[PDB]
Amino acid sequence: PSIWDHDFLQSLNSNYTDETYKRRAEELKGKVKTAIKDVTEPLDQLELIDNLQRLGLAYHFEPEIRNILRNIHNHNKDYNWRKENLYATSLEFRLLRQHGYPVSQEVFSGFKDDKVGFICDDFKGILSLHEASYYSLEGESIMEEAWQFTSKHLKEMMIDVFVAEQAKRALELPLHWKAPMLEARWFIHVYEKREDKNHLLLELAKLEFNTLQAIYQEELKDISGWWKDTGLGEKLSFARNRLVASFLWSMGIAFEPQFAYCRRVLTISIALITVIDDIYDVYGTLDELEIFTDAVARWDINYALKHLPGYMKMCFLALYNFVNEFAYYVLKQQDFDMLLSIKHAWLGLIQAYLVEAKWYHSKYTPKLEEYLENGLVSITGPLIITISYLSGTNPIIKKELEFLESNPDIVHWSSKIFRLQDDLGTSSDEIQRGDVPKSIQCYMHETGASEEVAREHIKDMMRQMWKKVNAYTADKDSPLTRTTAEFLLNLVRMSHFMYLHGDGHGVTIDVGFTLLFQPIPL
Repeated sequence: PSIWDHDFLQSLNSNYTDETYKRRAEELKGKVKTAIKDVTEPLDQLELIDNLQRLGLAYHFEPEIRNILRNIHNHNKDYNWRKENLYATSLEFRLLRQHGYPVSQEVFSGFKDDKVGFICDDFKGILSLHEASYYSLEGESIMEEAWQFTSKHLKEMMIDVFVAEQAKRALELPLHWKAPMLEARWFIHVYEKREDKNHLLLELAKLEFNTLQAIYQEELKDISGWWKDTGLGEKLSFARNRLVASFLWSMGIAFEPQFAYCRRVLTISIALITVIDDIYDVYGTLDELEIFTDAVARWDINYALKHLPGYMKMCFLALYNFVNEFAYYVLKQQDFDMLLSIKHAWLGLIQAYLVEAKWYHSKYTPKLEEYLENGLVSITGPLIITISYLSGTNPIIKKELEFLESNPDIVHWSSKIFRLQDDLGTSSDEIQRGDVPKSIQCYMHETGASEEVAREHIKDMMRQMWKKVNAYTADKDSPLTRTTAEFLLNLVRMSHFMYLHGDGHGVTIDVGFTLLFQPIPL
């Protein structure tokens, strides 16, 4: 139900678009850079980075964070550096692994007895180790045991008020699995409640948060009118207005001001997907679905208007012109012709939709692995990273695009996580209604596990697949740059985030409204 509709978006007029605030922000960045210089103790430097990242400010102080981490990496092999502080050792491990520096799981072996496992009673060190454990790689048995020990400890905390909340939040979403800006409002309030806070950092955080909101509202005004012009919400009564919801995804994929064009193409692509998804899952017959798939494969407006059912013509032509204008924009901007690539990615999505439609017609229930092979495409993972790269990169690198098109492993496993996480949003009523089988039902069918156990096993699979993704991310030799890989991971992070605050089983909050439309006072 679209409350935040076109007229609502056009009517907004945030004060923080103004030039005055933009001047105070520059003044504050300067003073913060100076205060950073006076932080010399390593643990204080690590906590500074952690604070910058969770306030949403880190993209403003990138060289300063790079410096701190480079210098801590130089020194962390010194003789008496390992200070046997579980919190400090875990914080350093997280941050260094987050930014691609090698650190061994062996930095934790001192906190662990071979017989009785991990020994620690300090909640602060347990919480930090728990966050660090999500940077594990495949086969790091210390990191796996660390997760087993910390998650067990944190579950028992909820059988002091801030301690319980921290444990609850880390159990439902570790820092590695959340994009920076999504936690920004919560952490800003934690931060200002601190005695030792830096007052200029906090004020910069509130100001940049409100500025970001204003920037997004302007984009939404423009995206909104474009969506109204296509009138899809009018010809098809099922084509609902999911514009704000789509923009929320696009902002989780790429929040920074410079990615405005990326957010625009992502938002419109996702809105079109929800319309197409409806046609393939619900309203179209198989023969119609077969014609639409072919029309996309041919990429031929004349054929499409000749052969498509009436109710599909506008949906097709809206996609067709949107993608062709997308290709035009990139041709004009940087002389790069990516039409074959983008239309290939859309075809792949649509072909995967068809497969699912044929399974449903035959009432076939595939085994999980066969479901996921197709479901990693149909969840739009491969399409979304291709869109994000083509719309978010100047200059587009041919070898990098070619790597994305070769179906690389980082995209394979990220999209599987995405698909599993989305499928966990299914409710028990539909699990027991039983018409269309997804991850949970395929797993139940294949193992005889109950729904409750199936969900738990599927959640564990996600944690294990993130171990592979962590390897591909630290691989300095892939064609994908770090910033390209962040688009992909932010997509996965956004599915983890929306499982908690979305439509389905993981949930009056409306975090979307809170992220986009509700400033932080002062």
